[PDB]
Amino acid sequence: EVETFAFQAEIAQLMSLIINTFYSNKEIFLRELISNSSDALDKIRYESLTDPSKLDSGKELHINLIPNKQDRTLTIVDTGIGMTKADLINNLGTIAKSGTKAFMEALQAGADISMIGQFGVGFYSAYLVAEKVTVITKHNDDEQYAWESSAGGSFTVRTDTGEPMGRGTKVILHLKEDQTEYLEERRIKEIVKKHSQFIGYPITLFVEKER
Ligand SMILES: CCc1c(O)cc(O)c(C(=O)c2ccc(OCCN3CCOCC3)c(OC)c2)c1CC(=O)N(CCOC)CCOC
Repeated sequence: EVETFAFQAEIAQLMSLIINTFYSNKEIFLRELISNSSDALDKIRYESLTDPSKLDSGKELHINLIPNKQDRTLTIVDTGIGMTKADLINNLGTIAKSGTKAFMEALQAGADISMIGQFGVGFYSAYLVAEKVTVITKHNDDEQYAWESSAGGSFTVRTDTGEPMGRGTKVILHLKEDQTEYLEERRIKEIVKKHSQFIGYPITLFVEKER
């Protein structure tokens, strides 16, 4: 019931670089995940133009940011197009991406890690701040799946039994011990304002009552 997959070698190499390189500007992970959510929302909106029943799984197009200081998790959920199981396996770890090698070669030539999203691999910037990432996703054409990886060269995929999501993708960042600033309301607001000011979907930052 839990399938384990190896990352393609260049993706494993990229994840190691992101994990081991000294780089203080870690807040760009949030811009990259919000960007991915925006792209997925653009896609379901586009498909709904010619087939409105594709919104039968939910008409609201939005992005929610949910910090949990108890679990030490930051969750990003969107109601975009979501991913099939094949989407997860093909595009979240087993296949090359010409952008993966291009990015590592650009880094070799002096580029900055913050350029990662130009190479189509911005998701992996999550590993700047997370020791483990869980991705829960639901596409209209498939069931709900959970992808998960703590790097180390492998990821798992399983059918997900948790709260049904309707449609979309939820990224759960299990934060590293020294990266808990990204659970603070003021810090998240600062990052969204700086980097995601023009995203064309409502971004709601959930709050927590103190301890
Ligand atoms: C976990 C990262 C993430 C996220 O944080 C929030 C999200 O909502 C989703 C999505 O569900 C999503 C679904 C479809 C998308 O676009 C389909 C068409 N395009 C055409 C060009 O070529 C690619 C597909 C898409 O665009 C960003 C995102 C994802 C997944 C994701 O970003 N992926 C890109 C690769 O990451 C390394 C995986 C996409 O597999 C389909």
